[PDB]
Amino acid sequence: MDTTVPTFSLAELQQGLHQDEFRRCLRDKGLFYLTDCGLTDTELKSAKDIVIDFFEHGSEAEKRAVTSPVPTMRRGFTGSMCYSMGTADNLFPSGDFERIWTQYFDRQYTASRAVAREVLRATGTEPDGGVEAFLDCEPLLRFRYFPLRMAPHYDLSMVTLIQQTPCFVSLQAEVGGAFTDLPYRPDAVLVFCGAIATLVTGGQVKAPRHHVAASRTSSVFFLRPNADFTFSVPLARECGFDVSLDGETATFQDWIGGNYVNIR
Amino acid sequence: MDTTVPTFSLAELQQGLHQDEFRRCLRDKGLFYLTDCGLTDTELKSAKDIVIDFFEHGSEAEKRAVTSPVPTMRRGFTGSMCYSMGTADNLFPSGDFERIWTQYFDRQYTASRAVAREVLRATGTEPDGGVEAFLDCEPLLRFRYFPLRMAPHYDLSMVTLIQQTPCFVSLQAEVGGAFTDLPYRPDAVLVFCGAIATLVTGGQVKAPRHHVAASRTSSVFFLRPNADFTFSVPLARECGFDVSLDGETATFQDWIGGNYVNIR
Amino acid sequence: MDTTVPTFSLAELQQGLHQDEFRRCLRDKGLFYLTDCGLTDTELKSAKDIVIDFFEHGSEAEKRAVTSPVPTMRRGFTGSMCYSMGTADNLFPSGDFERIWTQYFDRQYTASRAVAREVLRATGTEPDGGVEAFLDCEPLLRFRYFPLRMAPHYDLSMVTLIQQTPCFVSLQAEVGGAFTDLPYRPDAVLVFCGAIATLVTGGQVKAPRHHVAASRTSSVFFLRPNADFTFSVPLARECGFDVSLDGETATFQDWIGGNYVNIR
Ligand SMILES: O=C(O)CCC(=O)C(=O)O
Ligand SMILES: O=C(O)CCC(=O)C(=O)O
Ligand SMILES: O=C(O)CCC(=O)C(=O)O
Ligand SMILES: [Fe+2]
Ligand SMILES: [Fe+2]
Ligand SMILES: [Fe+2]
Repeated sequence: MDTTVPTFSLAELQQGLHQDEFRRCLRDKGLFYLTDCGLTDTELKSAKDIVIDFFEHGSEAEKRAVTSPVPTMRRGFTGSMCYSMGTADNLFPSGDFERIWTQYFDRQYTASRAVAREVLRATGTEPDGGVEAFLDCEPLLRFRYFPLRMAPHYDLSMVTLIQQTPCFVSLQAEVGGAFTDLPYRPDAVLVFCGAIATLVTGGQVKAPRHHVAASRTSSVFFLRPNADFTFSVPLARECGFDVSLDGETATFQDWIGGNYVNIR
Repeated sequence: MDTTVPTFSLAELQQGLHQDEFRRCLRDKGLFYLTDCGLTDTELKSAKDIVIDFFEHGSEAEKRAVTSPVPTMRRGFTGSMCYSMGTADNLFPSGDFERIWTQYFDRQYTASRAVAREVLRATGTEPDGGVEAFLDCEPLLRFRYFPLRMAPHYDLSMVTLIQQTPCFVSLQAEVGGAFTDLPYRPDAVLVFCGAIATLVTGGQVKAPRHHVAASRTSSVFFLRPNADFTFSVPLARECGFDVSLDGETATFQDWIGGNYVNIR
Repeated sequence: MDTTVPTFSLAELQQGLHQDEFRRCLRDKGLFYLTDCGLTDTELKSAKDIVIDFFEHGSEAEKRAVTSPVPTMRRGFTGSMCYSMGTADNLFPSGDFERIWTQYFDRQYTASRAVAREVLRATGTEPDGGVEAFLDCEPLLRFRYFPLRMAPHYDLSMVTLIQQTPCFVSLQAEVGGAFTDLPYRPDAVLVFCGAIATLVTGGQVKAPRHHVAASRTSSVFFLRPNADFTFSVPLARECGFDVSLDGETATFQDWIGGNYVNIR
């Protein structure tokens, strides 16, 4: 096996091309760069700049108004600074910021659902309840500015898309038993498959561990299922999930609990 | 905004005074000193002395008899030594200790419920099931002797009351984006608002992060809701809670799980 | 009390001998060596050698085929290397490996159930649903090669059996308020009582904290209850469990969640 992190064109995957290669990548590596997905440096610029500006020039009063009463980093500002958002209940410092970041979020959300749809297609997977219900989920977008820097872990998402700005290559993932560099690619977004991909496809997809080594920024978009996403308990045990679930079927909520857990 | 940790007289809050100031403090800071609440250095002395004595002169056999089979630090002795207790199922080394600490616990419990009642009043909050059912809960008292010393975090309680004995100021909380000193006050108790206050009031109360920096002792009283405390799922998502709960309403148990989690 | 880690012969415990001593050990220490249980250095050799061989000579392709898509360390290979297995859904590199490790697992499983049966007998405990249903559970076997090395914690199992290969004594447990050495014993297996023993017997059994200090190998076998193991909520609170469970009875799943948690 070649320990290279492959790259796939989204348009090409949708054309039905490179299926075997794609399947093999999902199974043995669980990560790849994605091109032609509506996400490039061009998008990352407007959002990065305006939020970076906010981090450096926003008054203490402005940041307060966009900070949640509970420091969960789910929405708004968080003091490595962070800015998070989802499909709703967002906190935006200004109209300009809102317009830019709402557009940026939608683009990120569309590419994530699209690539995930391909992950389901390539593995011939039909989630309980159907593909669409599964993909119209609970994504979370976290933009972080970093002026190890993050312990090893795998993501519990379906897929996680990451856009970075270069410094030194900080992001690293395990490939072929070794931590491999995952540098910026102004033309592509980095896709990490998470535990839910592994679970929903019956173990056809690997969820690789990764970490941040020790300025940079990272835009991390988690495509997370709904609390009611349902799956087979026996099948989960067949691919490595050490579940303590009574019964034949269970929901994401039964497994993870009442609060989203993004990494592990 | 003034980054000063304000002080409120409980008797005064009950008189209906300083309401706007109080509301503003809860919202922007989530912490304050509380005076006139039946808790002073005078109470802290008897309990501190007798437990300190126990920590320094209790035989290994005496400490065993007051140590739980599972080291959960929920009740009894724990080897920074600790002594914990609740409304029942307590472990007391002697009759004198019991009389002193039972009285100390009741005083702490009464002040916590009282201040919490005011927090609910100021925010015009009526918990599902009523105020009284909500306040007659599952508090936990932990006394620790310390011969960072405790990582940053916020409390998942409704409110947490802390009485300390000075050394250097170890306790610190984030106020205005900066960790501020929270020194002893023989005349007052320090009140931290926890995540449940934020949740029950619909985001009207902030749960500030805090930590212990690097001898001292601290008496920490967590006022925690019952497993059945119920709340609106949509409203929880509106103020920052990244919940994975199916449905419109949920209980504390659905959210946190089957074991109390005090900090996060 | 003598802070010595006692040793019990399984055959002797089954004969009904040393009952008071046994009861006292469970209550005040929660740990002991177990002899005459079908587990000696002789068994540990075949399994150790063949797996050690695999760790040092298995190709990257061979290790991949025995590695789970999700890095949960529940089954198969994990890069301190580890090899895990349970009653089913196992990943074996070869027929020889399978035959050796299946036999090794069954031996470990039989001794664990046997000693646990004695723990239940000595404390006059009858688990809800009966002894047999309780013991036919969800064990997990983890073999680790180590070329503090492991933070302090107690196990959430019923009992945990450990077989080691000496180096320096790395394994240590708290006995009498002090961390005591727990060296290899080619003739005996080390038994740690876990939280479930404490819970099911109503607090008659202690779950001691332990840790690994800073090459060696350890074969750790967790005897874990089923998701549906049921217990009394009031009784759990009586012996130290800080539960947030509504109702009179609860299952292991209600308490721990949808994913097995082995230590705490
Ligand atoms: O900052 C990065 O590049 C990675 C972040 C990451 O893995 C996460 O947030 O899970
Ligand atoms: O020791 C202190 O002063 C604070 C303790 C604390 O924050 C806690 O126990 O959550
Ligand atoms: O490696 C050892 O000897 C102990 C391991 C242990 O306590 C565990 O896996 O819980
Ligand atoms: Fe990640
Ligand atoms: Fe705290
Ligand atoms: Fe352990």
